[PDB]
Amino acid sequence: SDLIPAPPLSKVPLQQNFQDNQFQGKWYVVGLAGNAILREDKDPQKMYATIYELKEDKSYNVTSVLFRKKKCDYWIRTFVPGSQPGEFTLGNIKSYPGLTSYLVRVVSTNYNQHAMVFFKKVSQNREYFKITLYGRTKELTSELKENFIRFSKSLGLPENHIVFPVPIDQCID
Ligand SMILES: O=C(NCCN(CCNC(=O)c1cccc(O)c1O)CCNC(=O)c1cccc(=O)n1O)c1cccc(O)c1O
Ligand SMILES: [Cl-]
Ligand SMILES: [Fe+3]
Ligand code: NA
Ligand code: NA
Repeated sequence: SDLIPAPPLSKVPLQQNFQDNQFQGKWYVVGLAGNAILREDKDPQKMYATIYELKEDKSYNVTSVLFRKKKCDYWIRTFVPGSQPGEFTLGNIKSYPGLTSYLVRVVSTNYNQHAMVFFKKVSQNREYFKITLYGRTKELTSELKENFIRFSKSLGLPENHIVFPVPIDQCID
């Protein structure tokens, strides 16, 4: 396993004043980048969606829905608030074999249109990270998408580690 290193959190911006309620709801993953993410033009990534529903006690209840093998699989987990508004950590961490650490950080969002969230995961002792271009709709402006490509590069990811999942209608509507 050769892997680009996770950047210093120092160079991963936080969205200052973070409104945890205005971020609730469905988000379409219009952009996906990471040191373990790789463009594959034979079988391009199908677009998927993540639903953030706020508990209860303010931890998010994060359900991801994605269309795989002619069905909808539901990846479900909890984000517990961390250091500061916009930062979270994975809840019930012991459920996941090999998993030592998981860190969520909301880089930027205007809540009703778009969002960039940074994730950093240490699993089986290897250190992964990814960035997510969240769209409230399935398509986004070139401005936002290129701005995301720039940020993804600012953290050492080359263009072939940056994908834009192709929109689908299965499971995600
Ligand atoms: O279940 C999923 N498949 C993960 C397959 N995978 C790709 C590489 N990951 C990555 O590149 C990656 C990098 C940073 C953060 C992530 O969540 C990542 O999946 C690695 C599998 N990951 C796990 O075992 C895992 C166990 C427990 C929580 C968790 O989130 N993950 O992923 C999955 C689906 C939708 C969104 C996710 O975020 C997922 O994780
Ligand atoms: Cl993924
Ligand atoms: Fe994950
Ligand atoms: Na390590
Ligand atoms: Na749904």
